Amino acid sequence: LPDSVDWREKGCVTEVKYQGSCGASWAFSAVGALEAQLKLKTGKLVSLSAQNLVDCSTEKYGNKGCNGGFMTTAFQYIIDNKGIDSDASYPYKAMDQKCQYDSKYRAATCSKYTELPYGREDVLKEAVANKGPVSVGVDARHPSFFLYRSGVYYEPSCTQNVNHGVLVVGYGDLNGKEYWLVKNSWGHNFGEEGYIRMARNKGNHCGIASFPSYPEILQG
Ligand SMILES: CS(=O)(=O)N1CCc2c(c(-c3ccc(Cl)c(C#Cc4ccc(Cl)c(CNCc5ccccc5)c4)c3)nn2CCCN2CCOCC2)C1
Repeated sequence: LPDSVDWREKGCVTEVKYQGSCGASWAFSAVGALEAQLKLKTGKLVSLSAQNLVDCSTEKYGNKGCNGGFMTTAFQYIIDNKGIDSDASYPYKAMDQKCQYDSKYRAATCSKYTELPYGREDVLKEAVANKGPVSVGVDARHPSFFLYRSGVYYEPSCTQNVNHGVLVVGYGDLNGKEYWLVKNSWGHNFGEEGYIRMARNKGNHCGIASFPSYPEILQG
């Protein structure tokens, strides 16, 4: 295991997106994870369509578009559907729409997904290092999360119950403060150009290791 990981250094992470007034964090978290796999497997980095997920991964997957959902079942949709469109072809409108999936513009598939054990920050570290970015939920409801600018985020009021989907794109230790490098979907003016470093190995802080999952694209 490397001491630090940052998947942006390997070109596996697309630009930070802006979810706006639609509670579709689950979709951004899922596409973020698959984007990294697509790049790993083909060398091409392309933004995948969060909107495709909002419109099409619905009641069969327990998802409710702009009213929330789950990364795991998002990946199952991609599996069942044999594909997801590129963001460019199926752009993001921050509102529920009719499903307009078009196989003509399918940019990625998903073979399977893996859910990691609850609260196991060691296992999360291993997956981030050896597999790629991991979809996770965090407890982001606290005012300190909204005001986060820099440093390593630690909120004594955080719980292990999650309420916002994000993407772990790495980890490190900022001068004696261990962190997870997290890509949010609140645009580049949140945190450090859209990213937040969140406390690592402090008892599953903000439930970051509560419900992790990552997709895979298998080659035979
Ligand atoms: C309450 S708990 O113990 O934290 N937990 C229970 C179990 C769980 C959970 C999750 C899971 C995974 C990822 C995410 Cl993003 C979520 C979520 C959520 C959520 C909850 C309440 C709310 Cl109100 C919201 C909406 N976001 C509000 C917000 C916006 C900005 C900042 C702060 C808050 C989202 C849940 N998977 N799982 C595993 C089971 C998933 N299946 C999927 C199929 O449908 C049944 C459950 C939640």
